[PDB]
Amino acid sequence: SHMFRKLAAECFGTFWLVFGGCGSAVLAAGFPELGIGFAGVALAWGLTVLTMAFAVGHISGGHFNPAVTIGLWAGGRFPAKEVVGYVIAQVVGGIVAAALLYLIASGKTGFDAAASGFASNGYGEHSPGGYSMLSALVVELVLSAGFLLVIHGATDKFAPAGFAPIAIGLALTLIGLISIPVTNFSVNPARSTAVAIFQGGWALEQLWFFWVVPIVGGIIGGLIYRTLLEK
Amino acid sequence: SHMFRKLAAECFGTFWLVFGGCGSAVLAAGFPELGIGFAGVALAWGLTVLTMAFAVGHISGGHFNPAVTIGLWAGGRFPAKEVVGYVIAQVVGGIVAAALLYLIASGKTGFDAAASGFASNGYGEHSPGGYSMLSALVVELVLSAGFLLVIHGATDKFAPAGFAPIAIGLALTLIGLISIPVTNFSVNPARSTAVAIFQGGWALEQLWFFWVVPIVGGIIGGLIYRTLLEK
Amino acid sequence: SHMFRKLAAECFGTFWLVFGGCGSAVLAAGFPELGIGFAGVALAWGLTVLTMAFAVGHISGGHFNPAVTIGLWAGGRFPAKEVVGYVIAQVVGGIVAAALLYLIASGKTGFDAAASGFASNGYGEHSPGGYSMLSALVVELVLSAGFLLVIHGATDKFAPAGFAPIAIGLALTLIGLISIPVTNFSVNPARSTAVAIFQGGWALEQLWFFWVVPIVGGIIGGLIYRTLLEK
Amino acid sequence: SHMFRKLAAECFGTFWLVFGGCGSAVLAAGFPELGIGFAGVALAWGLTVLTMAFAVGHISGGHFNPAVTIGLWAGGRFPAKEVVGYVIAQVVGGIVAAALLYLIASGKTGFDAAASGFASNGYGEHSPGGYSMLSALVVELVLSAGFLLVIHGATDKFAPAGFAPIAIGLALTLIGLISIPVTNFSVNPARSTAVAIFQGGWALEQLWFFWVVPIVGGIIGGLIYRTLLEK
Ligand SMILES: CCCCCCCCO[C@@H]1O[C@H](CO)[C@@H](O)[C@H](O)[C@H]1O
Ligand SMILES: CCCCCCCCO[C@@H]1O[C@H](CO)[C@@H](O)[C@H](O)[C@H]1O
Ligand SMILES: CCCCCCCCO[C@@H]1O[C@H](CO)[C@@H](O)[C@H](O)[C@H]1O
Ligand SMILES: CCCCCCCCO[C@@H]1O[C@H](CO)[C@@H](O)[C@H](O)[C@H]1O
Ligand SMILES: CCCCCCCCO[C@@H]1O[C@H](CO)[C@@H](O)[C@H](O)[C@H]1O
Ligand SMILES: CCCCCCCCO[C@@H]1O[C@H](CO)[C@@H](O)[C@H](O)[C@H]1O
Ligand SMILES: CCCCCCCCO[C@@H]1O[C@H](CO)[C@@H](O)[C@H](O)[C@H]1O
Ligand SMILES: CCCCCCCCO[C@@H]1O[C@H](CO)[C@@H](O)[C@H](O)[C@H]1O
Ligand SMILES: CCCCCCCCO[C@@H]1O[C@H](CO)[C@@H](O)[C@H](O)[C@H]1O
Ligand SMILES: CCCCCCCCO[C@@H]1O[C@H](CO)[C@@H](O)[C@H](O)[C@H]1O
Ligand SMILES: CCCCCCCCO[C@@H]1O[C@H](CO)[C@@H](O)[C@H](O)[C@H]1O
Ligand SMILES: CCCCCCCCO[C@@H]1O[C@H](CO)[C@@H](O)[C@H](O)[C@H]1O
Repeated sequence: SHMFRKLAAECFGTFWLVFGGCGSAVLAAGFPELGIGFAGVALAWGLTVLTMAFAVGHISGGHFNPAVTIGLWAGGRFPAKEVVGYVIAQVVGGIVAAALLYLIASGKTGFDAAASGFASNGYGEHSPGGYSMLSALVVELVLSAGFLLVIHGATDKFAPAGFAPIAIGLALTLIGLISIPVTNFSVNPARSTAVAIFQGGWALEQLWFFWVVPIVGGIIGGLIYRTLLEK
Repeated sequence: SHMFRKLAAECFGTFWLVFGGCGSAVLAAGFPELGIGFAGVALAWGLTVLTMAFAVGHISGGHFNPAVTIGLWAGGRFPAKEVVGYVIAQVVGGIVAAALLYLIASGKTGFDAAASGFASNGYGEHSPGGYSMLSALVVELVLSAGFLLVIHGATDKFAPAGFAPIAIGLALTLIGLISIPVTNFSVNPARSTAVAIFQGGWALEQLWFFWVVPIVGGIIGGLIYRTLLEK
Repeated sequence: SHMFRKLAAECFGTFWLVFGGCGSAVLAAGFPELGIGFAGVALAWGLTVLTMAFAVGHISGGHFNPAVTIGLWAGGRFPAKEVVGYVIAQVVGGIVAAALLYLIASGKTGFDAAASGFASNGYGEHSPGGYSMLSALVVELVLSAGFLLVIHGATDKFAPAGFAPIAIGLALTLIGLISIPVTNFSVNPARSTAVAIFQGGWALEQLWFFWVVPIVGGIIGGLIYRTLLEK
Repeated sequence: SHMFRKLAAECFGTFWLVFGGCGSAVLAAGFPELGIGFAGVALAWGLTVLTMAFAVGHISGGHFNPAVTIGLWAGGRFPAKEVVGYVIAQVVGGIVAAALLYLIASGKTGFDAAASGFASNGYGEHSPGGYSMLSALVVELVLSAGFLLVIHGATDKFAPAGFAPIAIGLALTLIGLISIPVTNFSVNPARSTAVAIFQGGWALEQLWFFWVVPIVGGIIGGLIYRTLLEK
């Protein structure tokens, strides 16, 4: 099974993630009177990964996330060499979603990706609820780590075969349930990028945080499972 | 196992889809103060398919959708010959639901299938939130394609056996979470028809869109898996 | 494995159903500002059965419902002789829940099981949203039938082993999503009884409907699978 | 597989439970206009356990709860000797979450763990909706018992392998759906402690209830399965 497809799967996967989990935020979360709120976005998030982990996890591993791929290298599950391909696939996928989405969102008067934020991840004054950078750090580091704690745990050799996608996608929804008000929900650098580019302002100015923190978090989780819990 | 049953399963299946996913919209989505909103409709949608994919997927394949059957032909999974039977079963099932439903909905004064829309799919002025035909196209084409990307992926030879219905039904709920405000949620020509007939106005005038777009989308997904990702 | 336990399982199971799915309605559905609405009740409903189907389905079959047991006899899955034991277990279980619940509900001033309805199932003037008896009939008959269509389908010899409880519990939540505004959600005579006794008024006066309709519905579903779809 | 890890798994597990299920309450449940309400907290709760039962249940058994560990001893599933280690791991894990959380929550002006309650469990005047201590007892005893009824049932020798985490985590969400308005939702002494320490007032004054009741409940469930239903 040639590597062009893994990339293709990681690519489509991450697009699907950014199309659904950001679409929901942008189009449905706030819709007058019948909108899906944070709950529904958190759910949507999980489901993109549930669904695509099932659809192509059996191909690429089903990461859809730079922090996952990296954090998976840290846990000794993924090879050094293949990491850079995934992270690019992942990022490029996300961008294409952010555009098609951006274009879609544009068909309804009122739309302003700048003003509105375009589901871009922020901290401090750009925390959906005004949380400090410190809160943002703790929440993203704790939740990134746990995410990969859950990924490694669920894909453990001894862990019941197949359920992994439920275990993970749901994790993400849980993470969403928790973290939307602090970071607008991230733990996925490809995702913060995809829409940061289109918000094109502060979202681009803080974007680094949402590479650095979740990646380190992903390493911290990978090492917490690999050393402490595994073997 | 004779073909009359596959049709019977596809028939009951699609009815169950249109009864639940449209019922929820019509009866519960907007109910004063405790109603289930778009979230709950999106969920209901997914669940009809989750439940009936489990209940009879083991018989017909469990399509419940003309775009699925067609898009499945495109991925080389379904036979040319059997496609027309499914699409009819699918459509006829849906209609019977739309009526029983229509009759049910009628037992509560106020009811006006014309005025209200009867959960019919629309774009532009009939987009639940006023989206352009272009937005409607992009959203339906992207989401139809992905749907079959997920169906083919989940039913892949190498993909863990049995989980498919969770993988798909949830996908649909996700699609619902995303697309209710743009198209009132479709990717299923049988479904747009079932209630278009009873709305009997603009819903019938735009119905074509919701055959053409999701079908092409289903082909595009079928070909994206079959050529790029499968083998 | 002696029969006293099947009854014990069906008994605890149905209690758990009536404790959770009616508790949610009575205590949480309407709670000021953060309450769980119909959505959350519908979910709770499904989950009682998901959870207890897993917990003891492997013992009794996991019916928790007179209409299920009967409708299962109709599909040729359950033995004639054992049906009466289940239905009693089922009913007695539910009552004990309705009381403990009733007692629990009583600890908060304001409480009036008469005034409020106590989650009792009704039609017409006692339809949560004023639906006609006809609408109530169609909705309960369609949804009872489908429920057992899904139960028989999911527990089919050829259907993937184990997933059944997800398939069913979710069905029920879906049914809840649909039918709360028409019947306050039933398809379970034991359940309508359990709280009808405590509402002690119109709920007792209409209770028959919620034996007759869902039972016939359960037969209609049992026969629809057994004759048409099975073999 | 050395015991330091079981403890480590139970430790991380319970932290993840208290981070997610209490985070959601504290940060998202009430968020203006798009917050996740009781529904979303109930969900979050379930999901922590779903996810971590999958991630490390295959290591420690995956209790994350003193009442579970104890109640599991009562059902003859867990060894006498190992119980005290789990309960400590469990408690220590939770505390670390409550702090990191507490610190996180602090980054948003307004925050007052005293005033607000900090998701601490209470009864009577500290019942989120003013329920009597009696209601609180019945609800916690019924729901603790059932929880372990479901745990023992789901992990039964004859019960389908692997699904257990869905069966349990969902149970908990169901319990949340039901019991948030009566106790602010507990059945987990480690959890009531974790945030009682930080609320540092009445939450510490009633904390005992949320050790005594759910533990006894867990025994009552363990014995109800072991004697009546198992064998
Ligand atoms: C190719 C994927 C990574 C792109 C990241 C965008 C670069 C971040 O840098 C940003 O560049 C913008 C100019 O384009 C400016 O508007 C921002 O102020 C600047 O900070
Ligand atoms: C594979 C391409 C993605 C790499 C990650 C890009 C991280 C962007 O980092 C951004 O750089 C801006 C330019 O100065 C700074 O102004 C911002 O503070 C920072 O958010
Ligand atoms: C994936 C991108 C990683 C970025 C390099 C890590 C170094 C962190 O450097 C950070 O860069 C910010 C923006 O340039 C500055 O404003 C911060 O003050 C600084 O801490
Ligand atoms: C048999 C299933 C397909 C039926 C599609 C309905 C035909 C669409 O065409 C419609 O016919 C109606 C008259 O019945 C008119 O009200 C509409 O304006 C017209 O566009
Ligand atoms: C198997 C039967 C279903 C076939 C698909 C029917 C597509 C209906 O197409 C409809 O036709 C109307 C009649 O002119 C047009 O006015 C509408 O623009 C169009 O929505
Ligand atoms: C399943 C039904 C497919 C319809 C045939 C595809 C041709 C698309 O033709 C469309 O038909 C519409 C309604 O008649 C016209 O109003 C549009 O302008 C036209 O683009
Ligand atoms: C034992 C389980 C079935 C009990 C059903 C209750 C009987 C229904 O009958 C009811 O009896 C009540 C007197 O108790 C009256 O209040 C009602 O008006 C009457 O209709
Ligand atoms: C195993 C015991 C449960 C049997 C089902 C009880 C059905 C109750 O039936 C009730 O009877 C009342 C008494 O006249 C009538 O007034 C009500 O119309 C009717 O709802
Ligand atoms: C499980 C209980 C089944 C009841 C017997 C079925 C006969 C239906 O009989 C019904 O009884 C009602 C109440 O007594 C009457 O008010 C109705 O008019 C009548 O149709
Ligand atoms: C080590 C884990 C268990 C700690 C439980 C806290 C002790 C409960 O006791 C509490 O102690 C506090 C002083 O610290 C006081 O504020 C409370 O009024 C008192 O009741
Ligand atoms: C392993 C450590 C956890 C043990 C459980 C601690 C139970 C705390 O119990 C608390 O004690 C307080 C001190 O008097 C009392 O005032 C409170 O009424 C009571 O809630
Ligand atoms: C895990 C902690 C268990 C506590 C010991 C069980 C004895 C119950 O004792 C209780 O203690 C309360 C607080 O001290 C008193 O206020 C109550 O009146 C008393 O019933």
